[PDB]
Amino acid sequence: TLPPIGVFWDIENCSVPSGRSATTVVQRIREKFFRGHREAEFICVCDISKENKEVIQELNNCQVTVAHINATAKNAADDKLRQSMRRFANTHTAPATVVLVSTDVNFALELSDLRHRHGFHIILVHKNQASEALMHHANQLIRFEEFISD
Repeated sequence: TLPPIGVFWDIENCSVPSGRSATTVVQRIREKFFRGHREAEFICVCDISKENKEVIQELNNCQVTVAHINATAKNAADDKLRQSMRRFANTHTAPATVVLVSTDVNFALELSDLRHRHGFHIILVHKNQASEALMHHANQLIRFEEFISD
């Protein structure tokens, strides 16, 4: 009965600032986007050694996936996010919604393919200074600052 929603969070590009709660970030993502959907993916891709340990602890407690990538590796974070989004597109059929929390222009193709080749609704959560090529593919654009302030 419910369409799937997937969240793909590029933590190194949209990081939780010192002092702020990741639990409240997740809670606000769900409150703002998950109405009338079922969660089918929630993945947060980062090098966990570079992130605040309490942030990682809170994500673990939120029961979402913290996919660790050694940052010495290349485009390996971008690859993990692309892989997870392609897997979502191969698993689900429209109607479906994807929330990408990133600023990185290297996801433009993905956003386009998921929107047009799969018919998915695209939500881009981005910090200021986001790639306009990336922004053009989203159905709705939201500033990441809404999730990390009061």
